[PDB]
Amino acid sequence: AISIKTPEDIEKMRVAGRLAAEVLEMIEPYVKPGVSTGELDRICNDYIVNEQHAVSACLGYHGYPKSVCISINEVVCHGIPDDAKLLKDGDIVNIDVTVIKDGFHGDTSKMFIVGKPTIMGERLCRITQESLYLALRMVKPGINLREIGAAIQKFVEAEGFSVVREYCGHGIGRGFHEEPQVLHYDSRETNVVLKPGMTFTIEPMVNAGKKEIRTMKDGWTVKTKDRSLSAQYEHTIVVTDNGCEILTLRKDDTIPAIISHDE
Ligand SMILES: O=C(O)c1ccc(-c2ccc([N+](=O)[O-])cc2Cl)o1
Ligand SMILES: [Mn+2]
Ligand SMILES: [Mn+2]
Ligand code: NA
Repeated sequence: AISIKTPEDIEKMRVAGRLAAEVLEMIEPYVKPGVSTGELDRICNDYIVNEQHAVSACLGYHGYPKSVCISINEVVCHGIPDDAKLLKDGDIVNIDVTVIKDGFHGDTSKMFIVGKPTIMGERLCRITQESLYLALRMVKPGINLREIGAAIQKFVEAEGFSVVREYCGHGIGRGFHEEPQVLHYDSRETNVVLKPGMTFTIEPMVNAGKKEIRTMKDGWTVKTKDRSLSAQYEHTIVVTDNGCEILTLRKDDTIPAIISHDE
């Protein structure tokens, strides 16, 4: 059931969302050529635990081995931090974070371009973040989630990219994943009219090539079937009386934290 968060819970969600975003702001200086994804994960975990006094919702979830998910280039999601995996110039890397604090979850991720960027890499990431932004600008009471999914897809496909169908955004609160499902493409099964108090994520996964994906034998790593690049950005938001409030905004975001549609 889609729950409406109380003002009190929403504040707890702001706290958790801020922490999740700060993990990403903290890790920035470390995302450099030569660094291992394994070390990046250890830095985030130490920060979450020793500094934020929070916990990673990913650790142990369905047996997931690390504190954050780190996906590089062709890897679509659930990449596993590994000490032998080194970042290099041109890489596009997603670091996905979910922390629990005072019982509530903050879920967010962003792409990082390592060293000297590649134009195609920058473009994929830019378009992906823009697809998230256009969706955020649509969130307000009364709108149907299907309209947002359709808009994300239209935009992405127009750029010659594709949207991954296997994964979606989700309601969030005392639980990591709660109703409703937030598809990033058009579907007849989607009929969710938004209302104030609802909290959920928007996190499109976009492939530069075809939408098809495959999972590696490690049981976790998901890559694009055609080995094209894939990018993802995610934000946790709360629907307000006249729009929405992004709970995981970072200083590098270029969209307002509070979006209002009132005159
Ligand atoms: O941002 C998210 O929702 C997210 C990051 C990684 C996951 C996740 C989802 C489902 C499973 N699973 O084993 O079904 C594992 C993870 Cl780490 O979800
Ligand atoms: Mn996430
Ligand atoms: Mn999520
Ligand atoms: Na990727």
